[PDB]
This record gives sequence, C-alpha cells and structure tokens, in this order.
Amino acid sequence: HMVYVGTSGFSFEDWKGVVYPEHLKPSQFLKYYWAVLGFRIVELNFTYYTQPSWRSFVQMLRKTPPDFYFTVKTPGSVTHVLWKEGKDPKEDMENFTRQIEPLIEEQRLKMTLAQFPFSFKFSRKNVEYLEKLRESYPYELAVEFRHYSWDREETYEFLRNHGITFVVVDEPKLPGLFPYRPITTTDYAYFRFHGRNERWFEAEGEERYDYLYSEEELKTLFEDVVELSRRVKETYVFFNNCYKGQAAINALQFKKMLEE
Repeated sequence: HMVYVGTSGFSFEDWKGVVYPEHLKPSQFLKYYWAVLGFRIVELNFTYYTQPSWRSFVQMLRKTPPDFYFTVKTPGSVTHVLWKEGKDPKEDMENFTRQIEPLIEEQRLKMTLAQFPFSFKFSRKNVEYLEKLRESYPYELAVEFRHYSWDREETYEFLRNHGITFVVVDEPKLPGLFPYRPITTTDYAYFRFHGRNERWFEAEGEERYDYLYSEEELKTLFEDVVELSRRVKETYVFFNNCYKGQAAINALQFKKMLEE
C-alpha cells in the first residue's frame, strides 16, 4: 500500500534559495530532488517550452537510481483540443505511446495523466470522447476534471467500467470548479493539490498557483490519503502549487507526515 509523494516538475529557478541551495546548478536539480529532498516520484509534462526536454530527461535517467519513478501528462491535443473538434485521439496517443514506450518497459512510468480544462464539460459526446481515449491507450491511465458538471454518479461508474484511475483534486473553493472527492475507481489512487488561491480565475500564469497549504489543511488531506491508500496497490500524491517552491515545502511537510 505504498504512498509516493512528489511535486509537479522539479526544474524551477524559483526554488533556488527556497528548497534548492542558492548556487545549485540546474543540471543537478533532479539529483538534488531525489537524493537530498528524498522524493521518489515526480509528475512531468514534456513540451517545447518546459524543462527538462524529453531527450535531456532520458539521458539523465541513465544516471538515476532504479527506485525513482514518474507520471506523465498526455499531449495537450488529447486533453485540450481534439474533443472540441470531434477528433479521435488514436493517432496522437499511439505516437505518444512510442515516445514513452522505453520507460514503461524499464518500469519507470507508473501512470499517465489526462487533465482536462474548465471548458471540458459533462456531456454525452465528451464521455464518448473519454471512451475513444481509453481504447487509444492500453496502459495505466488517470483522469482529472476541472468543471463542476462532472461530479455525478455516472462519471464514476464510467471510470470504473473502463479502469480509469480517478484524480482526487484539491483546488480553489470557487464557483464552477471540481470539488474534492476522495474516491477510488481502480486499484490506484492519484491526488493532485493545486492550492486554493481565490484569485485563480484572474491570475497570470503560475501566480494562479501562489498558495501555501497550512499544516491544519495538510493534516486533513493526509488522513484521507492514508485512508484511501489502504484500499489500493499504490497512491500517487503530487503538489502543484509550485510558485516560489511552495509545492516543495508542502510536499516535504506531507512526506514527513507519511514517515510516521
């Protein structure tokens, strides 16, 4: 019933003079992340504007110990585009599978994440789209919704019928957003904590994720994580409030709680 806590990404300059030493080189960020901060997992989103690149990650992986794992976001087309256009994610996900085929075979990849935007709403066509995604990708899959319309029984029945792991989310407590539902649809749990910034809908970029969970709220989240973890093979917990290392601070606080 292992629980793996980490953060969304590791490659931030914001973190220098917070959780990374002032004078740490960016090429030693990943080593510092797993060797010193002690995180055994990280959630990644490879783009052409994010660090690390896919190439630089796969080379740097050869210098990473066997017991370091990760989860990965699906391409942006699959979660933010094709469903708006009535298109099948088959070609995009098969292409994507090839990219990450290496690391599944090397047992480094624990889960693939499909996180959908606010504009993705509960409808018959969008559920149909989720069925197209499921059949395009035969490996461990997890789904997160942003829109409130999705928090209904039919959604959990669908996930359960198709073996999709439900992403338990903590987000701002604001109109329209998906609530915190500590529920399992599979034999894995997946938690994502974005913080609770009340300015979520106005904020520029990762100023949206400017939030630092209190010890009181971490404790309430923690008791749910341990309660669920007993019902599943493994649980993956990621902190996404990465603005100025807040995610790392909270993830380290949370990791400490797990240690007793």
